[PDB]
Amino acid sequence: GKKKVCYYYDGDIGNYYYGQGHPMKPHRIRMTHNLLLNYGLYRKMEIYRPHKATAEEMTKYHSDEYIKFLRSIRPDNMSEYSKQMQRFNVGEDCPVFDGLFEFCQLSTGGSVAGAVKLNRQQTDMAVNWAGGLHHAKKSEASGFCYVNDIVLAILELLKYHQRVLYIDIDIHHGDGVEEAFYTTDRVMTVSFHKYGEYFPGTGDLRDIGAGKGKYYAVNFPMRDGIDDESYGQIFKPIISKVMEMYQPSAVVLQCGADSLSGDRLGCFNLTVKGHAKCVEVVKTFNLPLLMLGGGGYTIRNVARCWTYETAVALDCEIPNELPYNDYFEYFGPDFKLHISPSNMTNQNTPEYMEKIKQRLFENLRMLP
Ligand SMILES: CCC(O)(O)CCCCC[C@H](NC(=O)[C@H]1CC12CCN(C)CC2)c1nc(-c2ccc3c(c2)[C@H]2CC[C@@H]3C2)c[nH]1
Ligand SMILES: [Ca+2]
Ligand SMILES: [Ca+2]
Ligand SMILES: [Zn+2]
Repeated sequence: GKKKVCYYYDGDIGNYYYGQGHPMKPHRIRMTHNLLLNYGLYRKMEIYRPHKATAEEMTKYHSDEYIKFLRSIRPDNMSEYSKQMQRFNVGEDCPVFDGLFEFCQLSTGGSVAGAVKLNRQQTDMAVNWAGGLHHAKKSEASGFCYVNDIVLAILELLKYHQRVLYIDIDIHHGDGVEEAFYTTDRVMTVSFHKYGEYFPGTGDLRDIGAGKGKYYAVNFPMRDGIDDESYGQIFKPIISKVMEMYQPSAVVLQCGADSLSGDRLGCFNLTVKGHAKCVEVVKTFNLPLLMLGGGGYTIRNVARCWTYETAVALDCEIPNELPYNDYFEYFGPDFKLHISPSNMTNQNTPEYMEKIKQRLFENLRMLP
């Protein structure tokens, strides 16, 4: 039936600024929060302010030298760290900005706190829209991500769950999470992403894991223009087969909204309903679930998407007419919650979708 939902948010998160021209805008998290507050979604959720994750909590995965660097670097002392900046890939995509470490602490704190709440059986679902920073590596920042809150949250869930399923619907391949668990069978990673002349360049359908992790990494490479019909046609059958074969006891779902139509960096054509159908599919399995944010660069659509996915988690119907809110003008000219797909061509033919699904089904037959 209806599930208990715990939501993590710090009111300071929207003030972190990556810099002029940078597509990553933490302000979209504040827009999401304000929109869901104005729809009355706080009446049914337990809202928590995450703690600031310590350097020590982050080193359960990341190297001590990398976390020490993140805790020390600032725009005013950058000149003295040119060597470490190159070593840790801090530069254009992952810039040094005021409060960088505190931003990482809040993003991570929400994910780890949600995982602890799930481990204690005190909630059915935990939501952290500030998390889902899937590209960060053990000793390297990557693709706007510095600390991999997902890996840290999964490590927390592994304290009480033998098998954890990670599902990533961001348009970009979830490389940092896949790499962290590539040689283990205790985590199965499933990523649906655009593949071909696109960041980060990984996630080929032939990348299936290694050693004890062979067959525990699943990648569904897609081309431009995927729509609700095509995505829905493969998501439920793949996830149903993964649930059947792997039998996870907890799930983490990365809900990156850059797979929506009209995204500044993405080239997919999903609507908010099509994207949210993934949340509905996962929720139906009735397993402890951690829902996280991720990409999303047309910020009015990210706020619409995550507001609707929070309503989905709560089993609460909300009207298409947007309520008045602090950012009302950002939702013009329509002031509606749902979006329309564009006229872009879907390069993923129905035959391509079925063929890739069949190759993934062959790999899933190899599980014990
Ligand atoms: C949160 C999860 C997630 O998955 O959604 C994260 C997605 C990350 C996409 C990263 C991608 N980077 C790249 O494609 C890497 C090969 C480069 C090209 C761009 N230059 C600056 C660095 C080297 C990329 N970077 C940009 C980008 C656009 C505009 C700018 C920048 C990056 C910086 C330099 C100018 C401004 C700031 C676009 N695409
Ligand atoms: Ca993905
Ligand atoms: Ca794995
Ligand atoms: Zn992305």
